Amino acid sequence: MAISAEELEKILKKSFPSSVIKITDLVGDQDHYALEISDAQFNGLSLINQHKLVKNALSEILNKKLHSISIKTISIP
Repeated sequence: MAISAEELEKILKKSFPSSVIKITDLVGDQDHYALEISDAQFNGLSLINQHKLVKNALSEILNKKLHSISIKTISIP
């Protein structure tokens, strides 16, 4: 609950450990965290699959609570 943004990556590591997780502030006012994942596993997937995967990687282990945030997809680091 309200866990640090630096821990948000620890969760994405469950399925994407090598992946590069980074958070960025867009408004710096409300609970709006800009997630940035980079790896060679999100190649070929769709904007829906990439956005869903990140949610599934935490929907199985339930590492972090269920919230809504921006999830940017990056390939070929």
